[PDB]
Amino acid sequence: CGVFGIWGHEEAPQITYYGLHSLQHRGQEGAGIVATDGEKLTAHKGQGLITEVFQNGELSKVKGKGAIGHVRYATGYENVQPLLFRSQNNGSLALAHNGNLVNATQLKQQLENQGSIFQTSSDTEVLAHLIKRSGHFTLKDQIKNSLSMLKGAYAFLIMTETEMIVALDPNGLRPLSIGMMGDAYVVASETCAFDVVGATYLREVEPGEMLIINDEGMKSERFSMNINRSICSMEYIYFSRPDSNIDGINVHSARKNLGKMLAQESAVEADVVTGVPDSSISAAIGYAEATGIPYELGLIKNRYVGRTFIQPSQALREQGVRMKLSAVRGVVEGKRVVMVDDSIVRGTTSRRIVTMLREAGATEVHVKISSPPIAHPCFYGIDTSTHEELIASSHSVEEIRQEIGADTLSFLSVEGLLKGIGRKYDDSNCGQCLACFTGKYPTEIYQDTVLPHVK
Amino acid sequence: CGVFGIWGHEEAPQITYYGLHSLQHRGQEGAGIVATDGEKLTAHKGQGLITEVFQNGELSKVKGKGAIGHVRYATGYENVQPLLFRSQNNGSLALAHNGNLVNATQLKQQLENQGSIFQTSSDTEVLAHLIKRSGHFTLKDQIKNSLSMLKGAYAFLIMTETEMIVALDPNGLRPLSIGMMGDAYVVASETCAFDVVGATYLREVEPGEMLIINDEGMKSERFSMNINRSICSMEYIYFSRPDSNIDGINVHSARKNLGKMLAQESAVEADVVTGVPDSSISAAIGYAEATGIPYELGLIKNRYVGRTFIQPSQALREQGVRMKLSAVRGVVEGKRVVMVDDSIVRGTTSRRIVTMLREAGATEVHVKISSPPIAHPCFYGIDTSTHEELIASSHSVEEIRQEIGADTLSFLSVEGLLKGIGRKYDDSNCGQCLACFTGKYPTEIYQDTVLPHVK
Amino acid sequence: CGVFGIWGHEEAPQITYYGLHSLQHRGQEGAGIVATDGEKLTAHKGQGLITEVFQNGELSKVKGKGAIGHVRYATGYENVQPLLFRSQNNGSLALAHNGNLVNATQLKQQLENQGSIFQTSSDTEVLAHLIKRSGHFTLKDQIKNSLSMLKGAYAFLIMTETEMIVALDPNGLRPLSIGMMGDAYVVASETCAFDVVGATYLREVEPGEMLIINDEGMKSERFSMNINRSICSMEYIYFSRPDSNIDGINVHSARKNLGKMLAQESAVEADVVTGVPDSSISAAIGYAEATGIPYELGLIKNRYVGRTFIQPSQALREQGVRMKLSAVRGVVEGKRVVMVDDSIVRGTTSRRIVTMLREAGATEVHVKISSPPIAHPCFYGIDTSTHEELIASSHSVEEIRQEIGADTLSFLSVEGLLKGIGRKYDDSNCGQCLACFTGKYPTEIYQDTVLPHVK
Amino acid sequence: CGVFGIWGHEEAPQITYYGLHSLQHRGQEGAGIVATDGEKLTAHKGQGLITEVFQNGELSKVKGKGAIGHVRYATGYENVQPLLFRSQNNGSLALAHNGNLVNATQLKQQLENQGSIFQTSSDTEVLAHLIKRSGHFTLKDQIKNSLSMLKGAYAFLIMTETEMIVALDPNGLRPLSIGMMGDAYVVASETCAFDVVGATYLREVEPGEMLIINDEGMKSERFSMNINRSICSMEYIYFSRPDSNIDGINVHSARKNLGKMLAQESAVEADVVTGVPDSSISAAIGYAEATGIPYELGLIKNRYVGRTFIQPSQALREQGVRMKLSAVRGVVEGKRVVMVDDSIVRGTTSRRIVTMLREAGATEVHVKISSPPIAHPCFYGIDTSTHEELIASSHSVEEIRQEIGADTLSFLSVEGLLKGIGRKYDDSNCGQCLACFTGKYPTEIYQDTVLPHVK
Ligand SMILES: Nc1ncnc2c1ncn2[C@@H]1O[C@H](COP(=O)(O)OP(=O)(O)O)[C@@H](O)[C@H]1O
Ligand SMILES: Nc1ncnc2c1ncn2[C@@H]1O[C@H](COP(=O)(O)OP(=O)(O)O)[C@@H](O)[C@H]1O
Ligand SMILES: Nc1ncnc2c1ncn2[C@@H]1O[C@H](COP(=O)(O)OP(=O)(O)O)[C@@H](O)[C@H]1O
Ligand SMILES: Nc1ncnc2c1ncn2[C@@H]1O[C@H](COP(=O)(O)OP(=O)(O)O)[C@@H](O)[C@H]1O
Ligand SMILES: Nc1nc2c(ncn2[C@@H]2O[C@H](COP(=O)(O)O)[C@@H](O)[C@H]2O)c(=O)[nH]1
Ligand SMILES: Nc1nc2c(ncn2[C@@H]2O[C@H](COP(=O)(O)O)[C@@H](O)[C@H]2O)c(=O)[nH]1
Ligand SMILES: Nc1nc2c(ncn2[C@@H]2O[C@H](COP(=O)(O)O)[C@@H](O)[C@H]2O)c(=O)[nH]1
Ligand SMILES: Nc1nc2c(ncn2[C@@H]2O[C@H](COP(=O)(O)O)[C@@H](O)[C@H]2O)c(=O)[nH]1
Ligand code: SF4
Ligand code: SF4
Ligand SMILES: [Mg+2]
Ligand SMILES: [Mg+2]
Ligand SMILES: [Mg+2]
Ligand SMILES: [Mg+2]
Repeated sequence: CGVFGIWGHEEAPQITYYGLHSLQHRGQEGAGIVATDGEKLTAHKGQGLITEVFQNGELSKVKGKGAIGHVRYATGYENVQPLLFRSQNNGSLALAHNGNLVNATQLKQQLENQGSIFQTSSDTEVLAHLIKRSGHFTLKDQIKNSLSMLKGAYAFLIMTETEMIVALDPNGLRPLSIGMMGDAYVVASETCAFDVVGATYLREVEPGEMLIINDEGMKSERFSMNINRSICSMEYIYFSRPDSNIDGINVHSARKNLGKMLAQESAVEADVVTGVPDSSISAAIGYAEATGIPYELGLIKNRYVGRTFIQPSQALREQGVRMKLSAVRGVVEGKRVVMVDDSIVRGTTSRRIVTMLREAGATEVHVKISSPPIAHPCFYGIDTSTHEELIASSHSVEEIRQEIGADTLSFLSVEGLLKGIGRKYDDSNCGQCLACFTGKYPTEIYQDTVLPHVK
Repeated sequence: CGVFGIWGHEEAPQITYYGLHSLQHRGQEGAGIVATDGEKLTAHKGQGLITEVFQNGELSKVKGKGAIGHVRYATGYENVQPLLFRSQNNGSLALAHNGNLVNATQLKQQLENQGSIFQTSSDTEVLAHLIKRSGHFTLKDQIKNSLSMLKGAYAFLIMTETEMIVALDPNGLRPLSIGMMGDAYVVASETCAFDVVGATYLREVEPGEMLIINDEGMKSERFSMNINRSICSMEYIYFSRPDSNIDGINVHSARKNLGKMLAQESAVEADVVTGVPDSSISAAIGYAEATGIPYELGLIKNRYVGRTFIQPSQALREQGVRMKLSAVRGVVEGKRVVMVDDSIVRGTTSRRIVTMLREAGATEVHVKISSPPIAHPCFYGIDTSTHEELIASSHSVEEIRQEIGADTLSFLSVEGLLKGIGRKYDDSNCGQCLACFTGKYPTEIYQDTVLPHVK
Repeated sequence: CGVFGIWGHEEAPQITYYGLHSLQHRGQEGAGIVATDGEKLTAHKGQGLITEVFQNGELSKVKGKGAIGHVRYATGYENVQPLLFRSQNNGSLALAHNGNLVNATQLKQQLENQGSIFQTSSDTEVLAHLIKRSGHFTLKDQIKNSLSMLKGAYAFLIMTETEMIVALDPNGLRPLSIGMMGDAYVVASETCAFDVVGATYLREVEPGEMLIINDEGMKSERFSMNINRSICSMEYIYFSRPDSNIDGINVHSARKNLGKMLAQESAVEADVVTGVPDSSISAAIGYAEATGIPYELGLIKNRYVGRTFIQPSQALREQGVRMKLSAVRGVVEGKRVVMVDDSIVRGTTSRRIVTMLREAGATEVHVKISSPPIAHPCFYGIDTSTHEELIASSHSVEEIRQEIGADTLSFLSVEGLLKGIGRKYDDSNCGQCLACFTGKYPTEIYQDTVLPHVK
Repeated sequence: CGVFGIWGHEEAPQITYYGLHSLQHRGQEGAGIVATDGEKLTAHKGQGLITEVFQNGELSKVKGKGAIGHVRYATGYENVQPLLFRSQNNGSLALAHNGNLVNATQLKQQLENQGSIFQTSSDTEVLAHLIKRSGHFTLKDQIKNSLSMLKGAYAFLIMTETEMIVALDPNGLRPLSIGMMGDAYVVASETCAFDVVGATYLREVEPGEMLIINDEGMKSERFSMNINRSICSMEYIYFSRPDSNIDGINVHSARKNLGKMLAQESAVEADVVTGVPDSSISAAIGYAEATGIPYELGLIKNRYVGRTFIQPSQALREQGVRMKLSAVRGVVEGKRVVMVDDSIVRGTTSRRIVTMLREAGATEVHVKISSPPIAHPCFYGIDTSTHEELIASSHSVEEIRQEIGADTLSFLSVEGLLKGIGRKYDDSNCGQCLACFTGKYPTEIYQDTVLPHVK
C-alpha cells in the first residue's frame, strides 16, 4: 500500500492523484483521496486502479488545500482507504495506513468489549477507535496515546479540517518521507512520488516520530523515545520503485549493487545475463556489469496482461501458450544464460522461467537471486506477506535448484545483501529488518497475531 | 497494425486472441477476430484493446478451426478489422490488411465509377471490391489479379469458409512470417506472436508471394515475379517487439548493435547511459556496453498512463508535474548522462527528456539517436506515418541539438544503421526501405496519393 | 422501426434525439442520427436505446442543420441505421428505412451478380446500391428509378450534404407524416414525435410520393402514379403510440372505439373491465365505457423489467414469481372480469394473464380482443412480423379460448375493426392492410421472399 | 424506501430480488440483499436499480434461507442498505430501515459522546449502535430496549445467522405486512411484493409490535404498549403501488374513491377527464366514472426518460421540446378538460401540465387534486419529505390556481380524503397521519430534529 499527503496547495487533490499514481505499483485493489478546504472534507475513493476510480467518479468533485490518499494492495469498498469519519460536534477525521498491526486482534476485542462496532477489516479503523475512546483533550494527544498502544508496522496519514498528522512506527519498518512543494508539505511512502509531482526531498520521518502540519507549518513530537531501526529489506530488494531513494540510498543503484555482490559471491561462466522484467532488471544490469557478460533482454513481459486478460486453459499452457512472460530465443538460443531475479518465494516463477528459457534453446540456465532465501513469514504488511507456502522454508538451496531445474542456483548472503544496500547505521544488520530471511523479528509476535492476509 | 492468422486448430480463435495480444503494441484503437468452422464464419471485433473487446463481448461466441485477426493502430467501428463480407450464393470473405495502398484514392474512384459503394475508410475494402468486380473463375485468381493492381505496402490475411490466403507486397515492406503449431499454420506480422502461442518459426512470406492454406496444406504462388526487397527500417529501429526476429535477425540484438554502432561513431565522455523506456532500452544497453559507461535507469515510464489518465493542466506541467516519464535524480544527480533514444520525429520528447534530466541534476545531457534523422514522410502505414511536422526536415542536426537543449546530439549514419542491423542482402541498402531518412522511396508515389492519416 | 428527419434547424441533431426518443417504442435494438451542416455529414449511432447510445458517445459531436435518425427494432452495429456512405468525388448519402422489401433477396443477387458487395443485412443498403448503379444524371432521378424497382413496405429517409429526400411506398403501408417547426420541415413515422418536439402537423406523405427538401423548400414528385392505399392495421391496433394520429385519426381514440365496437359485438355480464398495460389500455377504457362496467387496474406491468432483468427460474415461476405483469387481487378478488387485449399472436400472454387473474381470485375471465384473429404472416416489417407460430392460424376461436383458459373469448370482426377505426376511403377495407387477418396481401409475395426476421 | 424479508426458503435471495423489484418504485438510488444459510451471512448491494446492482455483481454469490433486502430512495455506497455488521465472537447483524428517526441527531451525539464512530449517514446505524451499547443479555431484548429510545417512523428488518426480527414504530406510520410462502414468512413494505412472489397475505405488523422469526416459527412481543395509529396518508394518495392493499384497503380502489369523492365535492362541466401517468390514473378513472365524463389519455409519460436521459436545454423547452410528459391534442384539442392529479407539492408539474394542455388546444383546464393542500413538512421519510418549498404553505387555493393557470382548482377536503380511503378507525382521523396537510404531527418534533434530506 502507498500513502501520499500534501498540505498547503490549491490543487492538493490533483497532486495527490499524481503522487498516488506514481505509487500505483504498491497495489491496485483500490484507491482514494480525501481533501479539505478548511471547512468540509471531500472524498472520492473506489476499487481498482486510480484511473478506474477517477473518470469513473469525478476528481473535480474532490477539492481542497490538503489531502491524503491511499493506494491499496489486496489479497470490499468498506476497506478502501483513506477511511473518513464524521461527527456532529467534533468535525472529521480521515486516516490512511501502510503496514500491519501485529496486535490488532487483541485491540479489536478490547475495543469491542468496550462497545466499539467495526465496519471495515482495516487496522486503520482500530486507530480511529482508540483515538475516539481516548481520554485526552486534544487529538494530537489522543493520537500519541493511541499510537503507543499499537504493535507492528505502521505509517499513518491522518487529517481533519485543519491539520495533517503523520506518524511512523518506532522501527520505521515502512518508508515514509517528507518533501516540499514551495511552501507545501508532502509526505509519501516512496520518494518517486516527489520526482513525479515536482516535490523536493526534505527528509525521512523518524521512526517513532509524529508530525503535525497545518497552515502555520510543521511540528515534530515523539511518541516513542526508544526506537529500533529495522526498515523492510524487501522495499530495497523488490517492492519500491527504482527511482525511489529509501533513506537517501537509490533503489535502482542499490539493486544494481546487489547484482555486483552476487557477481562477487558466485560468479559462473556464461554467455548472456538476463533480468526478469520488471522485478530484477537493476540486479541483472549490475551482475552483467560486474562479470563482463553482456546484458540482454532474454525475457519479455507482456505489457497488457491486466486482470481483464483471459488465462490460457491449463491445456493450452501445456501446449506452450505463455501468459505474462516469455523467453526470447532470438537472444538465448544456443547461449548459456545467467538469469538474475530479485527473490524467490513460492519458487513457481523461477521454475517456469528456467523452463521457457530452455524451450528457447538456452544451453545452460544459472539462476542467481539478489536476496537470501525467504524462509519466514512477514507480519508487517499484506503487500509483503503471503498465504502461499515458502519453498525456502522447507527446501535447501540445492533442493530448490532441483525444483526450478536451474543448472546452478545462488542466493545473496545476508552480508552481501547488507553490504550491497550499503546502509550506514551501527548494528549487526544496518537498521534493516531481515525477518523473512533470518527468523529474527524486530518486534514481538503475539500468539493471537494473524498473518496480514488472514484479515 | 498487426495481423495474426492460424489454420487448423480447434481453438483457432483463442490462439488468435493470444497471438493478437502479443501484437497489441502495434496499435490499440481496435481489434477483431473472424473464425470459421468450415460452414459459417463467426466474428467479434470492437474498438479499444483486445481485452476491452473481449469479456466486453464474448470470445466464446467466436468459434472455429481457422481464424484471422487484426489489431488496429489509429490516429469508427466500421474500420475495425478484419472486414467480413457475406453473400447469398458465394459464401463469405474476411480480409485484414497491414500497410498502406499508395494508389487507394485512384482505385476508389474507378471502383466508385463502376458502381461500388464504400462503407469503411480502409484499404482492406478496396481489395474486397477488386476481388468481387474481377472476372476470374476462382478466388485465388481474383485475388492474384486484384493484388497486381495495388500499389504500396500490404500484408493481407484473407479467409473464407474453406481457406486462408496470405499475401505480401512485392517489396515486403511489412514483415510477415509463417509458423507451425503441430500441423497448424500460423501467420503473423511479428514472430513474437509465435513465441507467445507455442508456434515454431517456418519462414517469411516472400515479397510478391501468396499462400493458400486449407485442410490439405499450404501452397505458394507468385503474383509479381519481379520483386524489390525494401523492408521498413522502423520495424527494426522502433516498431517491432524486441523478442521478434525480423527475417531471422532479432530485434533486441539488432537494436543493441545499433547502440554499439552509435558508440563507434560518436563516443563521448560521460558517467551514465540511460535509455528511454521502452522505445530505446536495447540501444542504450548496447551503447553502454560498447563504451564501458554503466547502464542505468535514469528515466522511468509510468506503467499506468492509459487513455483514462487525466492530463495535467498545462499550468501544472509548468509546475513540474510529469505525465508518462520522469528522470531519476537518484541516479543522474551530478552525473553527465548519455541519453540514447531510438529516433526523433517531432523532437518534442527529446527536448522534454533533456529538460527533466537537467531538473534531476544531470550536469551534461548527450543525446544519441540510433537512427538517421527522419526528414521524409512515410506512405506505407498509418502506424509509421504522421501528421506532425518533422523537425529533421527543416533543422540541421544542430538546430535540433539546440532545440532539444542537448549538450551534444548524434544520429546514426545510414551505413551505421545498415551495418548495425546487419542485413546481408546484396544492394546498396540491404533490402531495407530508408525513405523517411533518404527521400528515396522504394515505390512510386502518385500525385493523388494521400498520407496514410488523411484517410 | 421509426424514422425522424428534420431540415432547417440549428439543433437538428438534438431535435432528432428528442423526436427519435418519442419513437423509442418502435424498437430498442439500436439507434442513430446523421446530421449535415451543408459541407460534412456527422453521425453517431449505436446498439441499445437512444440514451444508451448518447452520453455513451456524445451528442455534441454530431452537429448540423438537417438530420435523419432511425430507431431500430430487432429480433450487428453494421445494421444500425441510418446507413451512411461517403465517396471521393460525389459526396455523401445517408439512408434510413422503416418497412420491408418483399423482393430484397431477388435484388441482392442481381446486384451481387453485377458486382455489388453487401456489408449490412438491411434493405436500406439495397436502395443504396440501386441508386449508385443507376444510370441517371441526378440523385433525385436515381432514387425515383431505384424506388420503382422495390417491392414491399418502405418509408425512406435519405440525405446528403445539401438535401433531404423522403419517399413512401405506393401502398403507404407504414405511416409517414410531415410537420413544420417554423420554417423547418419535419418527417416522422408517427405524429407523436411532432407533439414532443414542438412540430405542427402538415400532412401525410402520399403513398408513392417523394419529397425533396432543401434550403429553398420542399418539392413533391411521384414515382408510382397508380397507388393502392393499404396502411398497416396493427399501427392502429397496437403498434403506434396512443398520442399519435394515423392519418388524422387519433390512435387512442381509435383503439377506444375498437373497445366500444367489442362491447357492441359481444357484450357479456361482468364486474370489472381491465386492460393490459400498456398494449390494451385504450381498448379497455372504451369497452368499459360502452358496457357501463367499471374500468379497473386489474393488471400491473412492472416498470423496470428491462433486458438487464434476471428472468425467474422456470421453477420459481411455477412457485408463482411473476415477471412483467401481475394481477391485482385487491381489485379482482371475487369479481368476474372482462380482460381486454389488443391482439393475440402466440396466445402465450393471454393464457398467462387468465391464469394470474384466477390466482388473484377472479371468478370469471372474459377475454375480449380488439382485433380479428391473427392467422397470416406479415411481410412488411421485422417489428410487425414474427418467427413465433400463430395460434389463430391452426386454432378456431373456440380452441384458442380453451388454450388460454378464458371463460369466453371474443375477437373483433373485420367490419368492427374497420368501423371502429373509422377510415373513410372508398373500398371494401378502407385503405388498410388486413393481410395477417384475411390472408389477402396488398402486394405480391414472391417465392424467394423471406420473412422479415429471416434476414 | 422499501424493505423485504423472507425466512425459510432455499432461494430466499432470489425471492428477495423479486420482492424488492416489485418495490423498486419506492426509490432507485440503491439496493441490497443480505442472506443467511445459518452459518455465514452473504451480501451484495450497490447504487442504482436492483438490476443495475445485479448482473453487475452476481446474485449467485448471495445465497441463503433467509434474507432481508432494502430499496433506497435518495435525494454514497456506505448508505446503501441493508447495513451488515460482523464481529469476532458475537456473529453478525444486518439491519434495514424504512422511515425516519425524528430524534436521530440527539442519539448520535449521545452515542458519539459514549465513543461510537459513525460511518454511514443512516438512521439504521443508530439502531445498530444502541443495540451494541445495550446492557441486556439477549439481542431480542437489546433491540426492544433500543427501539423504545427511537422517536419517529420506522419499519425495521433485522437479521443474524439464526433469526429475523421485524419491528414497527408504535404509530405504524409506514406500512409493514406479513405473508406466507408455504411455511416461509415474508415481510414487505407493500403487499404487491406478495402478489409478485407468490406470497399469501397474513396480516399487518402491529404498531409497536416486534416479530422474531426463526426456524421454529414466529413470535410476537410488544415494545410499546400504548400505540397511536397514524399511517402516512401519502402511502394511500400517491406513494404505494396500486395493486397494494394498505391494511386490507386496496390502493387502486382507494384512489379511485378519492376520485368519486372529488366528483361529489366539486363537480364541474367538462368534456374529458385525464389523469397524469402514473401518479393519478386511478383517481382520474374514479372521477370520470362518478361524473359520467369520459376517461381519456390526454397526457402521456415517456417510458424511457431515465437518469441517462439528456435534459433539453432550457431554450429548447421554450421552443416546445417536452421531457417526461406531453399533452395529447389528438384527444384534448377543442375539449374542456378535467385534469386529475394525486397531489400538489411545489406546484411546478401542474402548471406545466396546464400549459401543455392548452398548447394541445384544450379550451378549459380544470385541475382537481385528490389530496388536501400540502402545507406542512414531512418528518417521517426522505421519500415523503422534500427540500423544495411548498406552494400550499404560502398560497391560498385560489392563489395556486392562478399560479398553475388552471380554470378551476379543487383539493379534496380532509373529510373527503378520510371518507374516500374509507377509513374508519375510532378517532377523528381514522388512524392516518395528516401532518403535511393539517400541521398536527402524530409524534413530537424536537428542536434538534433535522428534515430527512438534511442528513
Ligand atoms: N514505472 C516503473 N518503472 C520501472 N520499474 C517499476 C515501475 N513501477 C514499478 N516498478 C518495479 O517493478 C518491479 C516489479 O515488477 P513486476 O514485473 O510487476 O513484478 P513481478 O514480475 O515480480 O510480479 C518492482 O520491483 C518495482 O521496482
Ligand atoms: N511487452 C513489451 N516488452 C518490452 N518492450 C515492448 C513490449 N511491447 C512493446 N515494446 C516496445 O516498446 C517500445 C515502445 O514503447 P513505448 O515506451 O510505448 O514507446 P514510446 O515511449 O516511444 O511511445 C517499442 O519500440 C517496442 O519494441
Ligand atoms: N410513452 C407511452 N405511453 C403510453 N403508451 C405507450 C408509450 N409508448 C408506447 N406505448 C404503448 O405501449 C403499448 C405496448 O406496451 P407494452 O406493454 O410494452 O406492450 P406489450 O405488453 O404487448 O409487450 C403499445 O401498444 C403503445 O401504444
Ligand atoms: N408498475 C406500476 N404500475 C402502475 N403504477 C405504478 C407502478 N409502480 C408504481 N406505480 C405508481 O406510479 C405512481 C407515480 O408514477 P410516476 O409517474 O413515476 O410519478 P410522478 O409522475 O408523480 O413522478 C405512484 O403513485 C404509484 O402508484
Ligand atoms: N519477495 C517478493 N517477491 C514478489 C512479491 N510479489 C511478486 N514477487 C516476485 O515474485 C518473485 C518470486 O515469485 P515466486 O518464487 O513466489 O513464484 C520475486 O522475484 C519477485 O519478482 C512479493 O510480495 N514479494
Ligand atoms: N519513429 C517513431 N517514433 C515513434 C512513433 N511513435 C512513438 N515514437 C517514439 O517517439 C520518439 C520521438 O518522439 P517525438 O520526437 O516525435 O516527440 C521516438 O523515440 C519513439 O520512441 C512512431 O510511430 N515512429
Ligand atoms: N400483434 C402484436 N402484438 C404484439 C407485438 N409485440 C408484442 N405484442 C403484444 O403481444 C400480445 C400477444 O402476445 P402473445 O399472444 O404472442 O403471447 C398483444 O396483445 C400485444 O400486446 C407485435 O409485434 N404484434
Ligand atoms: N406528494 C408527493 N408527490 C410526489 C412526490 N414525488 C413525486 N410526486 C408527484 O409530484 C406531483 C406534484 O409535483 P410538484 O407540484 O411538486 O411539481 C404529485 O402529483 C405527484 O404525482 C412525493 O414525494 N410526494
Ligand atoms: S519480514 Fe521481510 S518483507 Fe517483512 S518487513 Fe521484514 S524485510 Fe520486509
Ligand atoms: S399484414 Fe398485418 S401487421 Fe403486416 S402491414 Fe398488414 S396489417 Fe400490418
Ligand atoms: Mg523478480
Ligand atoms: Mg524512443
Ligand atoms: Mg396487448
Ligand atoms: Mg401525480
